[PDB]
Amino acid sequence: MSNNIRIEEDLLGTREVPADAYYGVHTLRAIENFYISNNKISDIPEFVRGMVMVKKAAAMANKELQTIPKSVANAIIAACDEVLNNGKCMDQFPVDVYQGGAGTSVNMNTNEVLANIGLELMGHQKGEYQYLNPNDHVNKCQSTNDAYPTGFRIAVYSSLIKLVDAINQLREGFERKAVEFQDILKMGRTQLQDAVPMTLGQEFRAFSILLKEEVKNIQRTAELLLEVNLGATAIGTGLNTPKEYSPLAVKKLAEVTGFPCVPAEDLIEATSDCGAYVMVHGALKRLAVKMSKICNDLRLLSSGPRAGLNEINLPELQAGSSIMPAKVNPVVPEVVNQVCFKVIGNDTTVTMAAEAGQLQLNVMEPVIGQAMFESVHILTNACYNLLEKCINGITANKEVCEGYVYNSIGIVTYLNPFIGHHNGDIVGKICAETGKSVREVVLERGLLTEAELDDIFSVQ
Amino acid sequence: IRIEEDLLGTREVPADAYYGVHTLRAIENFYISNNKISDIPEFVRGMVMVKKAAAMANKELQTIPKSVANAIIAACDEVLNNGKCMDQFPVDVYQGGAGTSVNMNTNEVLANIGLELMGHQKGEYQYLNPNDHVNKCQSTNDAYPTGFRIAVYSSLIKLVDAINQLREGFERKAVEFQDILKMGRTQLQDAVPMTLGQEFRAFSILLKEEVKNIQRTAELLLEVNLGATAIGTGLNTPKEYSPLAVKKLAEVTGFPCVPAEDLIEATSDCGAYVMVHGALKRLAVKMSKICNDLRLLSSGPRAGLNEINLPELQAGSSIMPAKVNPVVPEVVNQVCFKVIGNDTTVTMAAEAGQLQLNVMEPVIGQAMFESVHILTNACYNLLEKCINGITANKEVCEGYVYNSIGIVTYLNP
Amino acid sequence: MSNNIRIEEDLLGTREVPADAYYGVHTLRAIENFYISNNKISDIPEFVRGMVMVKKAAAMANKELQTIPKSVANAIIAACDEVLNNGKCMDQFPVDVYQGGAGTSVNMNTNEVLANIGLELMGHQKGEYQYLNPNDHVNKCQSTNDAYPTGFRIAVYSSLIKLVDAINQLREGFERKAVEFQDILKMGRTQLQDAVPMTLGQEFRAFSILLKEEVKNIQRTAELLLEVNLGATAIGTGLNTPKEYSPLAVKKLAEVTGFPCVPAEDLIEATSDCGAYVMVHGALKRLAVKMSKICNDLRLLSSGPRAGLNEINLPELQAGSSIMPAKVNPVVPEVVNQVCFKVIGNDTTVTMAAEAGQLQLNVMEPVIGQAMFESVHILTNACYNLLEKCINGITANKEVCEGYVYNSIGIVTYLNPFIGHHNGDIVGKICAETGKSVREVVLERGLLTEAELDDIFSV
Amino acid sequence: MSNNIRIEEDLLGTREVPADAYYGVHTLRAIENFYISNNKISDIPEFVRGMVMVKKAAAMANKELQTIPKSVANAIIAACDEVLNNGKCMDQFPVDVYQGGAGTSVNMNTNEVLANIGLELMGHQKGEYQYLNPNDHVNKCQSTNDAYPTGFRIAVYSSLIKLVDAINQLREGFERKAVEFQDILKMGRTQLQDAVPMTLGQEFRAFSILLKEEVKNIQRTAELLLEVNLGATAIGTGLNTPKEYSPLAVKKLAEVTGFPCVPAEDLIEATSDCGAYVMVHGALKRLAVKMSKICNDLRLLSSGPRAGLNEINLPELQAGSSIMPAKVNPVVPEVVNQVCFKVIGNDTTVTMAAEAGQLQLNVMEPVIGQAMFESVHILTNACYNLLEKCINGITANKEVCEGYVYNSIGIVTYLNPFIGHHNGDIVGKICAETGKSVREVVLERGLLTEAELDDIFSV
Ligand SMILES: OC[C@H]1O[C@@H](O)[C@H](O)[C@@H](O)[C@@H]1O
Ligand SMILES: OC[C@H]1O[C@@H](O)[C@H](O)[C@@H](O)[C@@H]1O
Repeated sequence: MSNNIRIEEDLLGTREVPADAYYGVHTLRAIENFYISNNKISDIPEFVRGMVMVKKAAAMANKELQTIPKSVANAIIAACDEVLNNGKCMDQFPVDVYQGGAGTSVNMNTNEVLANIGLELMGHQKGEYQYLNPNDHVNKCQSTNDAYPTGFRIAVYSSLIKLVDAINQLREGFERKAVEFQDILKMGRTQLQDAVPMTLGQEFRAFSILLKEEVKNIQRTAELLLEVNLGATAIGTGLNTPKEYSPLAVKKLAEVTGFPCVPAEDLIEATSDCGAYVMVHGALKRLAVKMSKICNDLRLLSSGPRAGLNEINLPELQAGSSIMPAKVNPVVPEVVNQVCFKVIGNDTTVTMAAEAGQLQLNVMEPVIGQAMFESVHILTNACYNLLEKCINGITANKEVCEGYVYNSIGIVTYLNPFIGHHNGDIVGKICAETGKSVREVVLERGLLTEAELDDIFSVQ
Repeated sequence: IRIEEDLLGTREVPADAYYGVHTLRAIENFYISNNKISDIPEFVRGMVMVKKAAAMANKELQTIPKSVANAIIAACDEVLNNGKCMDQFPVDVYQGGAGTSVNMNTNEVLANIGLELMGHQKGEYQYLNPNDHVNKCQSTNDAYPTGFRIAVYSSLIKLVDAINQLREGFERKAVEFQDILKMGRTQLQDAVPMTLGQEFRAFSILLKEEVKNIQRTAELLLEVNLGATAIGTGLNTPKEYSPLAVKKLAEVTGFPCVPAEDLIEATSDCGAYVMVHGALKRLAVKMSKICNDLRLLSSGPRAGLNEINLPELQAGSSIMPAKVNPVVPEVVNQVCFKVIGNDTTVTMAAEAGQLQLNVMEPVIGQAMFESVHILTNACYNLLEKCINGITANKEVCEGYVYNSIGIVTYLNP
Repeated sequence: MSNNIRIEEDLLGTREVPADAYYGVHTLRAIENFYISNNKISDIPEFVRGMVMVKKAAAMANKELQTIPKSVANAIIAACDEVLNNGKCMDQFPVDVYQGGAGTSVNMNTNEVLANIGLELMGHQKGEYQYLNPNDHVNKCQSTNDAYPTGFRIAVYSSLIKLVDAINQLREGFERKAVEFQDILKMGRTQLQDAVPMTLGQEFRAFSILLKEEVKNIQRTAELLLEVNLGATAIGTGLNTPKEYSPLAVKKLAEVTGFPCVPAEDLIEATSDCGAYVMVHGALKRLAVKMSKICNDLRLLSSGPRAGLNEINLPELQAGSSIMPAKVNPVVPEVVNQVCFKVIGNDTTVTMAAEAGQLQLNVMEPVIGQAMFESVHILTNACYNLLEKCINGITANKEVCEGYVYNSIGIVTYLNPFIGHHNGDIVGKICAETGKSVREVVLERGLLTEAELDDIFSV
Repeated sequence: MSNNIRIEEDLLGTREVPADAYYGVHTLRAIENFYISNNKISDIPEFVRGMVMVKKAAAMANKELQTIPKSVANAIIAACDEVLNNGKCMDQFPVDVYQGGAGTSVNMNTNEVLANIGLELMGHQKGEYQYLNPNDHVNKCQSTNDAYPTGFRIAVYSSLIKLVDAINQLREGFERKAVEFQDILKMGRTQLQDAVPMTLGQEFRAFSILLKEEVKNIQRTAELLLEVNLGATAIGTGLNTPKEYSPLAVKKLAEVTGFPCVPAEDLIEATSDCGAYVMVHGALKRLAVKMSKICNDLRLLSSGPRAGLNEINLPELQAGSSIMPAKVNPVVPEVVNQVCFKVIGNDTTVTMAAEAGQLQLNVMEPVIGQAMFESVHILTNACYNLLEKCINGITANKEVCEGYVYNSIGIVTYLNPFIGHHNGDIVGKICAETGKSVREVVLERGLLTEAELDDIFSV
């Protein structure tokens, strides 16, 4: 600590930033006014890149309009690359995820870290002497209100992409299972009550179809993010950011990201409570209620062994109950229900954040950021988890399943056309009286013959 | 009274009542709220439309006797015509079993209405039987979800309109105050200036994009069903029936009905609902936001950031004028609160799926409609008695941009 | 439509009010001002009897204080005494449950009502000529800033009193069922995976006891409400209500309601709502959270006849298909499931309100109020419907239940001392590879005579 | 790194655990089995230490009754104390915070770590050198059902304590500003309109009146955590841990922790879901609310200079504005709002989980756990954050705050008992007409004297 540093000045005096540290003062200061969590701007989905990309785009746009020097500019776009590549300058954003000011402190860190990389690429000493001053260069023709969210938009939108991959990955794990159990008679349960014969295979594609729609909805609600904002202005009208610049900027932005992003709804209201995040997250919450229930079924479908819907079998990952062999805890789905619940609850946050909008700026965006990011993150692993650890090892107990179908009283329906509806009923009450089955009542009443009898019952 | 037959014995239902035994029994079993299906945002009208659509189908498919099939759609038209024989839906909004009680009720009300329009005595007289004929090739698992999706689709058309009107109020002021300077504020700190007029246009635009979202999502309801599934696949509707029946449901509701993705999960929880309630929540977030500012902008006289004089609706400190309590933008927060809270209810509900069916459709129902109602009303209550009567305060609005501490931003050169 | 009306006037000019109508000027205006939904101040859980009591109480302390005339004080309360009872003259409180103005709307509604009702009894013609001024004589030494929350608190409390009673009738029902089924054996099961043998009498005792701690949690948080504020806040310590009054009023308010009312510790908050609300509604949400569990169980235990768990039979009361008795819907628990999610959903509606605090007053108290009452009310009924239409007549299925234990793979945990743990560890394993019961594998191998086996197992 | 190992065995198989790893196959297994977040059981509020504190009390009772041999018992509790000697052997708990098994994975994690420190001290090798056994000894007359819950509360009871210290360290800064802002007048707003005069001093004290109540609730609410269930049930009563061990070990826990650990007022369903949780996190939800409210007021009462409120001024933290100065962003009050929002969000997560209870056991405790902790952590650091880089050096622009109180026509009120209501009205009218203050109006409109007028306005 204290050892080998660099003294850097600003509006608020001179402080000695940690030498080698690519983050400058503004950042250094953030690292002290914000101490809530241990989670700092460190990514798995994106954001840091989301920022450096928003810069490159802004950079290569500035050089075009010659708003800034081509000498400094190509250093800035290049600088980006030293962070995009293998992020040969990554995790230089030590600011707590929790931070105030709608994210000035984040655009400020991105600027700084990038400012030095360029400078050092230009062979200069970073820090004290900035021949590539971040402000009038790295962040020229922009402001947090526009540069901050567009970074968050690229990010989330790219995080979502990763989420769908995972979702798809988990779907084949449902499909392979369907193709596996395609012909094992299970009887459904509406309101828990039995219903009408079905195959477990059909139970399992239902899941993959269920997530297929989650994907449909996700990638759809995610396009609200594409309408990025770069080159707007704090309040009304616009500073000189507005010009043929703004569009040229994102035109480069889309040239980097590779996302069909376009100039936002327009240049008014914008940042003021923009809840396209209420929607994109609102999507992540849907996956929650869904995946959860998907995990809710498995846990109960694989309920009590030797005493419960013993239809399937989740992989024993924990320790056997040797002397009390009665167990195989539905562990993997449970943890997923947890993430779901968490996911679900993160909604309630972001909403409050959006509701939090006050006048010409809604600062609570960063809370929407880590909240948003959190869900995409956990869901993904919650998906790979169930996938790799759970669904791939489930296997039905054909016997008790098929036997669920042949012991119901609903199967008398399939006899009705042959023994007359009225006997079917008398066959069904008896079955619901003697404790027997439609296969025995029929056989003790002398209604059919086994050959005949056992020439039907196998679904449709 | 008249005495109808039902498996759980013969219950007797008051003769003038067009519903039937199930409906009757379902009024005793479920007794939570005071509110039965008190549909303001269409619902029942949606339910009847579904039966009327199933009838047209059933006929043009030879499922039931042409006369009965016609007796049906006929009864359906007496209900829709001007929302007539309505009232026969006395089931609590809080009920059970896929809202079976709502499907059955509609079946039976249409029965006695279709009956009389044949000279048959009401109720029990079953030449035109409800289940066999009105509910033919239909089940709770499928009719019910659909009347809900369509009902909701229409309340949302009415919603956006209402919203579009509020929009009007803003883009009215927007052009009104337009000529009025004002000092913008980000983080409540003083940013660069803008015209008080521009402030309101953003409110419109906000709502402009709100609409763009509410419809955008509402169209997902169009993926419906009629004659679908209890389990995986689903019983024998899968003939001309369903698509033909949705084709029917289309031309009737006027809405572009479409047969859903595939027969496997639908009534078994629908993310479409969470999503549409979602759409309704975001609108509640921004509308709430818009009103907050409206209260912040019309704060304490002289000593309290005053830029727009909001309407006055109650008392004035006699001894000395000193208030104009933002009573209306306030009530808009209150609603948005009730709407957002419902997004939890719809969440719990739309997550409690039991294997092959969600039994909580009704609660998502009472939550959806309820939230659509107050919101729809909200937009108006703000419109008529609030924004339509908002007057600026120029000298003050401009005053802030003139005594602007950092005026030099442009005065650099 | 406009069939004969009396003329009244507020600071905002004149208006015409239905003569009959006791809800004067303000309220008439108020009715129009907000067109959110039908439900007006139609509080069955007693919001009016609250406001009326707050006024009856406060008035008495103004007579004892001698602020207003005895004769008009006697009428504020003489009138109050009326409105109360089964809930007499109290009908003229007609403003939409969603209403800005922080409750002035309602505070005035009551102010007026009691004046006119009091004037009718004063022989006076009521109306315009107010001999009990809704403000200068009723609304004396007060303000919404304290009257509204007081009534609210005072109201919610009594409403909660009803809730617990209801909840206990449900507790009594689960009880008698714990007494009935007590001798039925069932295999308890953690994480859905089988755990160990217990009586289906105990599971119901878990229910009553759950609720038992749930009621205690309700009436716990409840009494917090009793800490009120009558005539004071609008900024801090309060306006010129001091001396006897404020503490004396809350005191007399205790002589009315029948509640151990205490003035708040300080008096610099409340205006900006109180966490008591989130707290009490917390108990309501918790209650809802627990009732859900019970019903999800109730449903789970009745799950599918002959193809579900099939332990308890929820009494049938709806449908009926003869040919296929492979059914019987858990409809009543389902409904309670539904009243929960809503009450749970109201925890946000209240929350978001409490948070909406601005400077020295939270202007969203009424959306907390209604949400409050909705929760506290629907829940209560949610109890009786379950009790009366479901649990009060559940039957179990012994042979099935008991057959879940007698056949569970690990019941040899008590034969081990007799067959030697080592031997047991292989029986309970020979069972899994066969499906056979413990007895069978035991009996086949012959490690224990049917007698020295049938003469041991229950507990 | 993966540089060395040792092979342990369980019911499933043999997986070689690290030579430095005091955990066994289980933790290693439970490390792989679940992998959702990048937050394993780091544990900054307490958890681990509370967990070792339970395993320790357990032994202090097993030693006694002798369910295990005095020696090993001492090796166990010796293992405990090494962990607790300042929070030494803490890093040995790598399983995630998101985890199924309902705590089987945390339960064993502890069981092993203490098992290893135990025999190791005894002079035995780390690894399956079981002369102490996690299960057979450390977890004697214990199970996930009672160890994980009871412990979890403990680790949270102690944590919330560190919170009341935060919220109090905060209360101190607040009233610090109260005692300072004494003679600082202003206008208390209700519904954002200028209501009545006061001193900004009380304002900050109001904030504290606010926080102190939170603390009280939290003090009350934490109490619930004390009802522990160590050495209890299995399904619907009690396996064989029940005897004297049951309320003895609780006495031992009470001792080894100091907290008045009392046993369940009964014994069942508590493990199947205790509502004390929904009530505690709810108290934290309330805290985040009223606090966040205050934060929001701070951002308001300081708003934009000469174009916003500007009553009090906040500390400059961010490198200011260069070209066009006119800002002092509430960068911190901002963050406090953000955390508050998460707490509130962590409340629905706790509810949903609290709803996810199934029959004889709730398995969503872990998430209620990771949700409880996240909240107690950021709330504590918020109070200190707020208190340290903001509300410790706030200022007041006395003149404008007095500009406001002396501004609004409201002030007429007190000159009213002197000049007469009638004269008090013209004054109110004139100012309304003109745009002058009650001073100049009562001035030119000859009524009072300079002295008289300045002889009263400070309150
Ligand atoms: O990372 C970009 C993409 O690369 C492709 O090769 C993979 O198939 C995708 O899973 C991945 O999302
Ligand atoms: O009188 C018996 C009780 O039965 C319940 O069903 C009613 O709802 C209560 O109001 C009544 O007190």
